[PDB]
Amino acid sequence: DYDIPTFQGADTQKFLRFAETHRTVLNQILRQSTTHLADGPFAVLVDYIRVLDFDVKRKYFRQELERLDEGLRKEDMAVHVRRDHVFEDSYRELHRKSPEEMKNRLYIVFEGEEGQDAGGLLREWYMIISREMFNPMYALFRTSPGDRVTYTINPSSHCNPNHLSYFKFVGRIVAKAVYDNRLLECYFTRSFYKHILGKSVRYTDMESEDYHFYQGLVYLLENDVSTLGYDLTFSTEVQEFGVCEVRDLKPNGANILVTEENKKEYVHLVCQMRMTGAIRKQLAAFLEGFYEIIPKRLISIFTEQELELLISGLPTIDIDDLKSNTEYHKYQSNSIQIQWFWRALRSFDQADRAKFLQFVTGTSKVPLQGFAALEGMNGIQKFQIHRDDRSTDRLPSAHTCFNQLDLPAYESFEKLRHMLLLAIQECSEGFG
Amino acid sequence: ADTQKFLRFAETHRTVLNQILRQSTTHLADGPFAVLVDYIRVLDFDVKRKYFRQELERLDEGLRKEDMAVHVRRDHVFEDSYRELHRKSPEEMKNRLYIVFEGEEGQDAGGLLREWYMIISREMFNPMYALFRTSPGDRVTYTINPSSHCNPNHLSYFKFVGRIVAKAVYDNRLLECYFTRSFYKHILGKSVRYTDMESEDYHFYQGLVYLLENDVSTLGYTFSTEVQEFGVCEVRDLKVTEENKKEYVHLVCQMRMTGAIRKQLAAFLEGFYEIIPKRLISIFTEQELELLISGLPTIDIDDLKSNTEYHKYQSNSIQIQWFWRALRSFDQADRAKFLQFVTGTSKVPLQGFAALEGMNGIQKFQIHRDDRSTDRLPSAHTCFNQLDLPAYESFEKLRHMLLLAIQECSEGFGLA
Repeated sequence: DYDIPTFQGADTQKFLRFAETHRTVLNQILRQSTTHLADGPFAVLVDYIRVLDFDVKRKYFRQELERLDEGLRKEDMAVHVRRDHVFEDSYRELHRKSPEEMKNRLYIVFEGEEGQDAGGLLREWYMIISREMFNPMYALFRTSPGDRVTYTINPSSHCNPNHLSYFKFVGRIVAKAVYDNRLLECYFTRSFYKHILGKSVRYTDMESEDYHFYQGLVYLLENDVSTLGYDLTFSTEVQEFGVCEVRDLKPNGANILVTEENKKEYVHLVCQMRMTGAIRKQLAAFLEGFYEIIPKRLISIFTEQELELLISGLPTIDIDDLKSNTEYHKYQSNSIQIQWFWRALRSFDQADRAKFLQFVTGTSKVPLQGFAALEGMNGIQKFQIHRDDRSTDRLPSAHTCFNQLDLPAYESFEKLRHMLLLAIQECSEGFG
Repeated sequence: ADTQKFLRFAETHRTVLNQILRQSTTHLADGPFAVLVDYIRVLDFDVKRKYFRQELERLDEGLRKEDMAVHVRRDHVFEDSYRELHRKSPEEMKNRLYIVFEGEEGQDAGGLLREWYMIISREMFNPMYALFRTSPGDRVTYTINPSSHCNPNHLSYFKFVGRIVAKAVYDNRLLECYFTRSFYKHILGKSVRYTDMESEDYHFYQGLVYLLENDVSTLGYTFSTEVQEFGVCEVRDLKVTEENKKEYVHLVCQMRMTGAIRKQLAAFLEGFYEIIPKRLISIFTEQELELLISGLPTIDIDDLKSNTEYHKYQSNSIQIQWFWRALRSFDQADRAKFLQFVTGTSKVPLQGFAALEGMNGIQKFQIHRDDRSTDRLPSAHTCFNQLDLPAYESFEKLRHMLLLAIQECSEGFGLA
């Protein structure tokens, strides 16, 4: 099933056997049933699957998912909706269904409309739902201030009296689309995909959600705590459901003072709280609906960048269009680092190109009107590359709210490609 | 070339998988990689060694092991140990030995047991017992002495020594027993290749290389060879065309190697396999079995580099810089496999690499340039401690090729 990449005389037959054993081993591990495995031993197997290419992991994902369908008697299931009320009608029709029922084959029927191809109607239906779930009138999701086209949970969702039930429904629909192997135009924030994967956010995630709070954190990290006229404690204010409250980051955080040894830890904890604190119940509802269909441990083989690609698909990126609409600061278009950069980017496969777009823009969503219409925090903001004048042993940094790449003056092409390629991959949970 | 991309993938796959299996606190069958037990032959040495010792403990778990005394004389350890242990049962041999030297001070039993194993391993090879003899080519490696029949009770002794080697493995205690590569193949039930003769009968090997490379009409000369078993000479039938040569060379080499010692081996293997199941030991290669019994050596590469000779190559040749870079990048097991590949053993000479011994006396490690096409592996000739190294185009290619050459077993590039 799974495929691997690709001497004279007696050595050729020796190599082909060597080559076949390696493939046999890989395939046997990936074909092996994992349903006897607990979460601990399964996570160990994930440390191996995680290193494989995206398409291999997607293929393993779909294999294991179908294995979870054993013991099910799948039926065709009708979803009756009105073209004017698709979202609320679909909620009524599906939100009380069981998880097992949701694995049935949906066929949509619009009230009193001419019978069309069921397959296309399902595609049409998904398209409408993915759009309406982000409609402000339901107050479930809101755009991030930084990246504009990405969404996360609206903390003021309690205006809608049924929101918790609706968040569970929306989580169910996202999982159902993945299950049905149908793409959605739902583009969430990087941090939101982390929530699904059960990963903590970094302070860098704050930049596109709450810009000024992010800056305060960077200042705290880069300077001594004594340079502040105020003291800090392991506690922060959170406004859940319109009710403000001071929650402790760690067990006695209100009496614990923020020292230099505590800074990195403080920043880590406070960001987690601010990001998920005002939305913890809406999020828990969403994840309940999601994990009902797609187990958490199973989706955890993907990285936050890849999960988006799983849900929304792999895009085709017109690099010429991007290059035509790139601005340069300190660098010029003909600077050696820039020529290397474009050569490196073109040398990336489809997945890594997408991961790069995610890395600098905050999403894999390509603007319909081309990269001349790339949106940022302050309006239309073209992709821009700045020279990083610090030492050349750091990775390229990004600031997605400006669609900005900070590129050090690397000494060689081999170094630039290697460093850039590392930067676009998943980051660690390290506090620094 | 697409082949090098595959080798690059394969090493990544090797490194990742094995590293996970090393951190594992589970048995391999109980864990998530349980499917691999059927492909245990392909994993790294230490991983197979962990599996080996775990499986060994699991199969005897139903046994109630007690402490067992062995009474010997410090001056007569070998023959006394034969008396105390050679008629004992396999289950008795799986008990915990504690040694008592006749009329000597009671010491730490763990330390005293390590001293008893080191002394018996040195005495197995004493010519006075006429059980083993050194190979002419590699000098420091041993195999069965065909003239073992001088003592008529020898088959009983071959079984005893086989038992002691296995017992040492069972007890997880290392021995200073260094056999020939061919001998380890015998333990694993593997056939020898014509290349193996080079260190056993140099002149015969030359005849075989000539026969293989040239036409049969260039000789002037049947599936039979002379064997001197038990001092009694005989021409034994193996089963001579150009089409049959492949077959002829294979059979005759088997015969010259195993013909005069076939019963002595069967006795040794009987003794060995009583303690250690054959299927379990067969997960190792001929190279690896030695490392299991004798341990992984630590190699001072600086000492080796200081005593390396170069022919056609110079010390500053780019392939030589790559070579040392490749060797340094190898883990302990692969470094050992390299030492085995070019010298014929993993035993580091006590007097340093400046005293490396060869067929015709003292011979330092030497690297020659192989001027033939660069699509072949590095070749070795262990009786000269010689590495034949092609002028490889890149470091990545040289390293990949060297790694394949030192891991090669008689079943190909790693066991099939």
